[PDB]
Amino acid sequence: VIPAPVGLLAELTHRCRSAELDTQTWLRVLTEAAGLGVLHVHLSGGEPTARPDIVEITAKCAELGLYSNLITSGVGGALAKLDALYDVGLDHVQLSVQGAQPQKMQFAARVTELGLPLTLNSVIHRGNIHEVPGFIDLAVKLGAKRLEVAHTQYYGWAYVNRAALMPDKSQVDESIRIVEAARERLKGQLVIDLVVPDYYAKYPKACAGGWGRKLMNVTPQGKVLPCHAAETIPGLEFWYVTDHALGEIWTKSPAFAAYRGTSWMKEPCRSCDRREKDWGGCRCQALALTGDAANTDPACSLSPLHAKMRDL
Ligand code: SF4
Ligand code: FES
Repeated sequence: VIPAPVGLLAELTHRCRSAELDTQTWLRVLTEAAGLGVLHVHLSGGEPTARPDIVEITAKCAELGLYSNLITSGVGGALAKLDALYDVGLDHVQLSVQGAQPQKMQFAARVTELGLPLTLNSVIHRGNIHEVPGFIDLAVKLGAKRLEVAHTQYYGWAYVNRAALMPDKSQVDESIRIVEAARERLKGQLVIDLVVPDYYAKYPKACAGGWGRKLMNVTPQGKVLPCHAAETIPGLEFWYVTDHALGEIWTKSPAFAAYRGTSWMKEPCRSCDRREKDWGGCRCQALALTGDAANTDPACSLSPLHAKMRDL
């Protein structure tokens, strides 16, 4: 009844202090993740290249057949370690291009020069959503294979830093025409991935496929979260990889079990057809916008607080 995980977000550090895990503990987590069935491993955190053992960690992903994605800013010593990371079998690179930046270009040019698939990532909001054409030209200029533009904080999970920062319905309708025209314009050259607030949807989307249903986030100290923003929710018992095997955390840790399945649900989700399709929406949005994480996501039209959130 409990599904196998597919992705793993490894926050290796918060650097750009001394409480970070040892190399051997990360190598164990990667091994246990492959044993559970994880496919993708996102090497990130603050700056994953700041780790001295970043090459050995990347090599273990290749040794275990895990698809490694280096989520990095591309600044500082990131370019120095790129050649070694390529040699050990780094599968993919994701450069957050939010726009000093000259050295991001040198890192990006070297990634494509080695033949690695590059993905520019950028966070868009009401202020900088007019910059989407500039991001499209940059991705083509650098020769990236993919371009991500998302109003959410972390791609995959549906959570925002603030509500007033979100873009207009007019801006979303505008950013569809820009992205769709550029998709046809660059069918084979670039892949464009847009994530924006759905102002026409009556029902919400499953956040990361559902709580405790796909992804794991592992903090630098070894704390395992069902999502990046899960520490927002109070009363959750997170387990550490230093005290349990990853499989026991995925299946038995109270933080993962808390909002997994449908037994936790309040109305209207508890008596709803779509309860096992979107899983009540996003827990963190519910908490951040209603005060209780077990509430229905206000993004849903059946939420009683949808009338207030829509006016905001
Ligand atoms: S009510 Fe709960 S389950 Fe039914 S749609 Fe709205 S969110 Fe998804
Ligand atoms: S971000 Fe949607 S569940 Fe935590």
